[PDB]
Amino acid sequence: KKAVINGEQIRSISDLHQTLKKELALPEYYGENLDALWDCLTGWVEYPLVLEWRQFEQSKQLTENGAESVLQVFREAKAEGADITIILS
Amino acid sequence: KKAVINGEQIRSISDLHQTLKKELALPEYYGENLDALWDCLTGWVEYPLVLEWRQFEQSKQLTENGAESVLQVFREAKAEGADITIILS
Repeated sequence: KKAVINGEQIRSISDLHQTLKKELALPEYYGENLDALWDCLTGWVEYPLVLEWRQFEQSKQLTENGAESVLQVFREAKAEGADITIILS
Repeated sequence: KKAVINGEQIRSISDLHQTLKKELALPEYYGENLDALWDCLTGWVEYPLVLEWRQFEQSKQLTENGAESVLQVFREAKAEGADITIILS
């Protein structure tokens, strides 16, 4: 239901997926890829879901800007329909 | 401090600026343009500011996708430094 990401520790784009896997309790085989996140967003994850991304800045820069694609996947699920709330603190 | 935009009514990109003007209590001469928003974000508006954008979907589509540039201005102010919180509900 509630997920929390602190760009403080996401030193890498793999850090990002390792965190989402636990936070969103994705499946054990989570392939750590936008494709696997989408599918997970479209079938495994249980909504409502409110995601708080603390300090999106760091997590953005310390990842070659690879955090913005992940966020867009979330922003896309919401679009298609998923009940997601995203707090960019 | 707290601003609320409901893409439910932002039928146009001018609706967007008419709303920001009131919600953020921008100046009477607010020119309704990204340039005037930026400046307003960089001197007039008082922080902390928590901006809630309900149903960003509609407000995105029913505006030729012109809502994304506005949001990026806010995402930029935050970047440069502004104390802004963005809830995309």
